[PDB]
Amino acid sequence: SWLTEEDIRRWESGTFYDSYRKLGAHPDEEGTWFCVWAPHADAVSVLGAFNNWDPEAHQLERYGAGLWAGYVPGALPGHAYKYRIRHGFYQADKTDPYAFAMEPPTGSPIEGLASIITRLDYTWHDDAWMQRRKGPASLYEPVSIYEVHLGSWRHKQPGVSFSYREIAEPLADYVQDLGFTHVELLPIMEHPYYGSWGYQVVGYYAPTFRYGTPQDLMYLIDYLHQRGIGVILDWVPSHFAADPQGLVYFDGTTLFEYDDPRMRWGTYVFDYNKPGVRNFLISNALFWLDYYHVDGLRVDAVASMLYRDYFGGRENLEAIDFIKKFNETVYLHFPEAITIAEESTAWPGVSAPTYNNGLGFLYKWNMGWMHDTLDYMRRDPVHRKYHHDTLTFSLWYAFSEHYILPLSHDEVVHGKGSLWTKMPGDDWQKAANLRLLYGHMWGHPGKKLLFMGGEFGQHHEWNHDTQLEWHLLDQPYHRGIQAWVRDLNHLYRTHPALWHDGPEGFEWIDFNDRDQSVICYLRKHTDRLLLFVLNFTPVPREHYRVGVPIGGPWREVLNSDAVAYGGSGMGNFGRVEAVPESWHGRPFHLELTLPPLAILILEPES
Amino acid sequence: SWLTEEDIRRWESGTFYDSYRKLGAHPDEEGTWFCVWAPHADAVSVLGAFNNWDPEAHQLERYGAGLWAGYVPGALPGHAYKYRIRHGFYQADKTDPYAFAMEPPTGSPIEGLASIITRLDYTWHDDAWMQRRKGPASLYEPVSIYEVHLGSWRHKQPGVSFSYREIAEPLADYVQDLGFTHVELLPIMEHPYYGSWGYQVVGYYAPTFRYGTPQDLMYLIDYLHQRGIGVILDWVPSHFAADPQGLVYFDGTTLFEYDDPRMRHHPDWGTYVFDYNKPGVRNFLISNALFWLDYYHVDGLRVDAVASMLYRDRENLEAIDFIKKFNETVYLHFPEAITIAEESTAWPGVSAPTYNNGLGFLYKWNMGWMHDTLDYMRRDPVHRKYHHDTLTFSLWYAFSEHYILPLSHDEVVHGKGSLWTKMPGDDWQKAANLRLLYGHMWGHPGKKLLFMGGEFGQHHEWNHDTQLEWHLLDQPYHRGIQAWVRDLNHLYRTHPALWHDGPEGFEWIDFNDRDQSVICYLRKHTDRLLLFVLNFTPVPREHYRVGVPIGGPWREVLNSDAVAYGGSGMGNFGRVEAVPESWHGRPFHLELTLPPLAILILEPES
Repeated sequence: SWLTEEDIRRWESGTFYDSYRKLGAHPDEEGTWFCVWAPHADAVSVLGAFNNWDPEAHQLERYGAGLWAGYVPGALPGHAYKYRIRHGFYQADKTDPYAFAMEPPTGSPIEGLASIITRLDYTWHDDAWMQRRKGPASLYEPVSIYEVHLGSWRHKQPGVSFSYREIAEPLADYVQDLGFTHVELLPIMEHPYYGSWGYQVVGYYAPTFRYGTPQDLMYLIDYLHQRGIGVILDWVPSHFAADPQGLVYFDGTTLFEYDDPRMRWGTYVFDYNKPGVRNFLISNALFWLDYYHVDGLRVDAVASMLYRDYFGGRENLEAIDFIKKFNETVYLHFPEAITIAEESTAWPGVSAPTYNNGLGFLYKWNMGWMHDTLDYMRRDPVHRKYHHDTLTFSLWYAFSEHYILPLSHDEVVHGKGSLWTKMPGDDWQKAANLRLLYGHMWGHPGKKLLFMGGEFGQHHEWNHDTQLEWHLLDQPYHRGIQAWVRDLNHLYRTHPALWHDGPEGFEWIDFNDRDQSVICYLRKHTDRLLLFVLNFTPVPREHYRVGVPIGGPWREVLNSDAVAYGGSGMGNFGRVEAVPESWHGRPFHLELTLPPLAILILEPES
Repeated sequence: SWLTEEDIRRWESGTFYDSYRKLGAHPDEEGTWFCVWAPHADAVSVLGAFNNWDPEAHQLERYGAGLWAGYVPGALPGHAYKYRIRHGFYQADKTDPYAFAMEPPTGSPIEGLASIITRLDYTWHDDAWMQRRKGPASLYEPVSIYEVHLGSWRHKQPGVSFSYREIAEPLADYVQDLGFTHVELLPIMEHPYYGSWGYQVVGYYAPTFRYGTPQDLMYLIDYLHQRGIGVILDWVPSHFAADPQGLVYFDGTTLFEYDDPRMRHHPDWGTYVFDYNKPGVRNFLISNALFWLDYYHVDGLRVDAVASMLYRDRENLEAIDFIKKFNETVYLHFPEAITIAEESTAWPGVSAPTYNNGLGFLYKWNMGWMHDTLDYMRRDPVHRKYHHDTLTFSLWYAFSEHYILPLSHDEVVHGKGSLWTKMPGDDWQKAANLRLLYGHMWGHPGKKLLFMGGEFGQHHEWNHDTQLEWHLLDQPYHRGIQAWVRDLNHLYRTHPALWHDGPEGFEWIDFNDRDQSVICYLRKHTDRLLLFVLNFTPVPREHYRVGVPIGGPWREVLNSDAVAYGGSGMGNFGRVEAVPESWHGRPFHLELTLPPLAILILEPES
């Protein structure tokens, strides 16, 4: 038999988190084994070049739990196959839900995306990374994510993306120069419409064909690890793609869909009640962490799962227990994995452990911060006076979850304007505004995420059909933003005062200068201190006194206005002797000159 | 009330493993608390400048469990103090057993040592290291220990050692350059006799004054961590110093020594041995272990002369249970510490968990390997034929425990001769042999330990009263050996095939070329494999064939006979293509040229 009798029982249980070991296509040297979940199927057959595409050649046999199994001699790696499932009167051809690679027969994905029998043999050379990897313990380490869409990042030539293999070395080299710790990849799972960016997924178990083979993707991940970079994958349990050959009405009935019409994006939601659906999804989560050494999983649009109308009420329990058991299972099997959730409701305890009634994610996107911060900085400096509370109040909500600061691709697309485009004033000020924003984002509590091109201050919105405007890296302002982001990341990676985003890690210095739009705050761990002085107005401020707890010489660690970043060059000497009398209720104070639209980061000596 | 009633009960159970929180001298803001264990004392008094050394000025009060405690206003850090204990008719002055710092009023440690009140506030900068310390998992990682006597390493001026601080940057630069992962420091705990090397200990809780303050040592340990170096401390629970004011007959009776007269005399340690029966002794020792890992962030503790604890000549269950609970508490409170033992008997399960009836150490010195290897290469190449079995049979014992292949200070002393001195022939061949020894030791399964000065092959036995013969780094033969060790450690740090010391990590290629004294073996993890071919004769061998598992281009990753190491320059030169001919029972074979007295390490080409 293909299936152990314990297996079937686990599938009925909903506990088969190894299910990729048995479902899908698994080759031998003499043939391939096939296993399908089709509970309301009266018959199932595998069709392929290996058997005349004849529906009667290899009729899989019905086992328990709606599972079908069969062996086909001569079905070999690199063939395409297809399931012909019969629901009573009607018959239909379907793709493998567990397909490990899918490849278009036509050459165009939106036309056809067929399953290919594949062997997943790959040898890793990332032992050192995987032995030192730290998931949940990363709360006390700097986490700086570079978010990437692979096809859009760089083009080998106009309109043709870099392969997985070919992308590895350019991506690793650039990420290391930036100082980013992780790369977040928009969904890699097989999808027909390239314009979906991967969020409409048909092949959950198949890395997209456009950038190479499955093992090509592992080589990329393997390479990135040896270079010391983490890989977080975007994962879409929220919904499945609307493709007829895909998961939609697999048996001729609702299967991955809700059986009930009333509930169910529409219709193309996963029925989290079904034990098989929870199996399929949770196994896929571990599958990526298991076979591809993925460091983290990021779940988007959690609110669409948590509620039903985004006495039973709005909340969907099915989804919350699945989300909870999803996170529990990940951390049980991979204690150093990372789970990130984006939830646009104020659902509490997203970042909380399940045993405290939380969803069990390690991180939550602080999109409130993103909105508030962005709403603040588009406003003209004359007006930032009138909205001072938008900036300062971001910290009242900054500790409700373990948060990642969320500057994201969604923010720079659909008319929202490039981050650069968003900033006000002439070109010098926009580069200044962008340097200030990044400075404040790194100072603000929480982990940092920046999408491709934000590190240049790219002019145009993200277009998936092209590569980012790397040509702007030649004009001075834009290499300066890049130099600024790198220097911020180097400061971030080294100073432990920035690693602790708990309320302990922050102290207010001053937030009352609404008229001058100035903010002074402290970031602390143990003895170590970092002082942040921020000018959101062009008007340079002279003899601006800023209270500090410790006296003595202070150093100017970073100056947003240094010419190396494209600034006016207005700066403190870098040697600053503290005045022994009070300011802002503090024993000493630093008297500085605040450069235009700039951030000063200052540290005491030894 | 200095002592909680919970404090008294835990001390009575011998379960007070934080006992340093309360015993000894603890400075207050206006005075000092003193707490001493003297169960059979009728009176105990604190003497110091802070009371003009008057014995009736501050008489400690008896609490339960024989613990004495009292407060002295005006006793401040940097004050020297003394306990006056009255045993009936007789009175005696004693040092603090829990003294956290000691200094000699005379300025000679032997003539006198004094307990000085110290405050241990120190602000650490080793965040990244200790959040990433792998400890037990280090068994799967490369561990290369550089064993060091701090006073002997380098002298800042003739006959003057470096301070804890002064040594930090010179040593860390050296250890980083040579690629060792950890440094093991010969006992730094306060000791009267410098010539003891620290193994006769008076002040278990005080780092020796010779190199500076406690915080001075903290800077070094902090410093090395920032540089990525682990620190293992040598720890002596077997015996205390035979010093009259020290722990000998502390309260006027046998206290830290065994009460029984027959038990009191032990052949290696004479009258002074720790009475592991006493719960108070168990506290003092296990608290001390945790104290070093707690306040000094040390990564490991290495226990010497474990056989002297286990036997009395036979089994000492007191010592065996103390040993077991020592290891259990260590890993319970500091899961990423490392504990190492040297045992001169074949006692089983030194490296095994207590729950499997082991002693609970993580690592054991492979002294069998050391004696065997040294015995073999001490002998002349003409004779090595007749002792081939001594070389090859070393691996029958290499997987019995988790082993650290150790060449130590004890080997290079007392007329045993330098490692260099140990090797046969003239200087060229001696240097060749030493490159071979290090070559095989890095190839042989197990972690690696090399004592200071061995890395260049210094001539004279290690003399503690002087600094190493660094001037030999000017002569080529020794500068070559140091380069060879560096390259060996780099290979070790980068190749995971050397990290797994299980039997799975080793495969024999051929061992029966006894006549020509050549051995070939494989160090393999997963797909990765490293081929070691060793010629223990000064005649090079040509057209020597070596079987291989995989056929294809192979590269030569290391050649001991490379001119950079002081060698002939003989070698395959790379581009070695396995010949699809069977040899040594293997499918393919390599036709190699074996240089004189040399080690080859070869990798297939990817």
